[PDB]
Amino acid sequence: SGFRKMAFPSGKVESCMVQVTCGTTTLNGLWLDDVVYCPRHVICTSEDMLNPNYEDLLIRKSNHNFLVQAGNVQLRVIGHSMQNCVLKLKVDTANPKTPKYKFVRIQPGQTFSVLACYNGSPSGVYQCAMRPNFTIKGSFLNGSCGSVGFNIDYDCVSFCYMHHMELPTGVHAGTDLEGNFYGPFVDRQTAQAAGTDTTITVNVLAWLYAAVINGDRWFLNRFTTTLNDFNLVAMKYNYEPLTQDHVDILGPLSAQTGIAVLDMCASLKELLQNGMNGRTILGSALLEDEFTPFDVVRQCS
Amino acid sequence: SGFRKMAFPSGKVESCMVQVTCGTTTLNGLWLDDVVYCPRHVICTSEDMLNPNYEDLLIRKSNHNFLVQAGNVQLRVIGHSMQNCVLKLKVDTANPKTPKYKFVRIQPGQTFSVLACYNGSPSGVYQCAMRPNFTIKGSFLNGSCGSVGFNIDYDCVSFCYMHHMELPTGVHAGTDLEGNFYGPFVDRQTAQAAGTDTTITVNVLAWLYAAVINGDRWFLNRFTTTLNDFNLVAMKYNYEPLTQDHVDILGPLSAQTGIAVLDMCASLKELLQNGMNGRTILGSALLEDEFTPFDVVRQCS
Ligand SMILES: Cn1cnc(Cn2c(=O)nc(Nc3cc4cn(C)nc4cc3Cl)n(Cc3cc(F)c(F)cc3F)c2=O)n1
Ligand SMILES: Cn1cnc(Cn2c(=O)nc(Nc3cc4cn(C)nc4cc3Cl)n(Cc3cc(F)c(F)cc3F)c2=O)n1
Repeated sequence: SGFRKMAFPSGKVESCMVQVTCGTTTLNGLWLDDVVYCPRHVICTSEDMLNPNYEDLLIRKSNHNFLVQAGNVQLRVIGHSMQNCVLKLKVDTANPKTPKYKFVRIQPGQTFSVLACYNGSPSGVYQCAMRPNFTIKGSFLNGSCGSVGFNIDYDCVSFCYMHHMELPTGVHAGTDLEGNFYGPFVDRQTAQAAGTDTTITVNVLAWLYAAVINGDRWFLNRFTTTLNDFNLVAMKYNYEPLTQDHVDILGPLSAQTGIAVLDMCASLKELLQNGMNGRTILGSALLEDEFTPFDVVRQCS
Repeated sequence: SGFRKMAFPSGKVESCMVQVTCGTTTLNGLWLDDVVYCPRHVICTSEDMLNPNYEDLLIRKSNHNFLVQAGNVQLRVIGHSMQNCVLKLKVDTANPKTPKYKFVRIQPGQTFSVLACYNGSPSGVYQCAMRPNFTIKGSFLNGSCGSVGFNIDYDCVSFCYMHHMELPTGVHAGTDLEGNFYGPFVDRQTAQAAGTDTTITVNVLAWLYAAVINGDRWFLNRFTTTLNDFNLVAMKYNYEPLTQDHVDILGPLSAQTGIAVLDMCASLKELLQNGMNGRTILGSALLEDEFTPFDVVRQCS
């Protein structure tokens, strides 16, 4: 029993993390087969970072301008190119610990594990959700640029996030491994605001099911609600509207607990309207929205 | 910026995890050099688990009764012994991925990373604190017996926890890697209750400092309190009493933020007395006590 924010074991990704230095600018890269992937921001000098023209900056470089270090061993760069906001450095050595992998883009509301890294050295691991506004509420300091986020299915690592920058609100923004930003951001050292966010309703409901599976039932009630009547309440509390396709995804959890989705919605409607009255759900005093239905099924039984 | 429950990268430990089977009973083991460490409970048949005499059970076994599997390769057992509640199986192959390691026992209030594992296969990673009552609020299902908890300093893995059992309240109990239980528990399949718990005051204060470092300041105030006047409030709210040695450990955080420890205590005293009034601290609506001062310094700047 128990329910915790839990990341995937990070070993498969740790073995791929390298340091990339261009002049005096340094950050983390991802070494898969004979290619290192990293934020193209590394080719900026201090005076290029505010308003870079990356095509200009890159044509002015050659392979020998890139220092790649996999622990103590220097990897020799033998080719370089740009794909959107990621730099690809072809190296002379294929990574012998390359896992089976994919580059997948995730949807808002989905979760992934972040391996925070500094100077090519992994530092910590934790779960994150892609917010509806395409930021993530991570934990990152200077030097974390190029840290990656991922999910692991069986033996295959699905890379979904490369960390670029911190926004002024303290939330974090990045790209997929094709270099395409999540959300309306650009890789410049200028202050950029996130759009308005909203709460991921299906995740909250999934978490309430996790709570019932784990014995918290004080919030249940005899009432049911209609899909449209719940959505009137959701709109008032900045929860995203609930659809039948979402009622569908909650099917297995509704079956395990024997609590109808629309019944669980009546509980959520009451919690939103009344608060929690000094009690807790799975050790939290607010409604948690960063667990997917899959996270619940993976962790409960 | 940001503050998250964050585990150590688990790769060094993943490479040590094996499956140990004795007859039909199976669980996880820890393979370091040419020794596998695992809960001695594995030598119990279904009918031995309620009231085992382990010395009896073990003398009735030979090396060939133990099946150890490191992934696909079977490790040959060439010796076996008991140390308290852990079995040590000497194998014919030294683990080529043995990290630099120590066996250390931790104190209540301290944190460690748990690598949850099933059938010798790592499943997830998350942070845990040793509660004052020597349980941990983990996330474990059937088959997790033998999962380990650890901290990593530089390159050295300090193993501090081997998971044994789940108590009826849903909390988890285990031993250090010498087989000595944390808390008043025994490795029998009988229902055992945890003693009364209490809140880890210095961790709450450390977390409030983390919040100030990260820009939550609404809970600060112009007041100070005396060490004894705070402790009268702490005793009323089941917080453990605060000592000068604890004021001392919070020194660096008090210096970074410029907020005196006893000033921060006046904030905590108010929060305990008034609640939080609909606001949050670092995304939580209750006072978090599972971050040590070291966890805060490791993650903030
Ligand atoms: C506080 N924080 C939270 N997350 C981050 C991530 N992050 C980072 O690690 N580094 C950045 N700028 C650099 C400065 C360098 C100085 N040297 C010697 N080398 C450096 C490398 C970088 Cl990458 N930035 C800022 C930033 C990085 C970008 F990739 C980008 F497109 C715009 C930006 F403003 C950063 O956010 N820091
Ligand atoms: C729900 N939960 C949360 N944590 C745990 C940990 N845990 C476990 O994984 N297994 C246990 N009993 C076994 C049954 C087996 C059946 N087969 C085929 N093999 C088995 C191996 C075990 Cl170890 N237990 C119970 C338990 C394990 C002990 F080590 C102990 F000393 C007393 C106990 F009651 C368990 O708690 N399950």
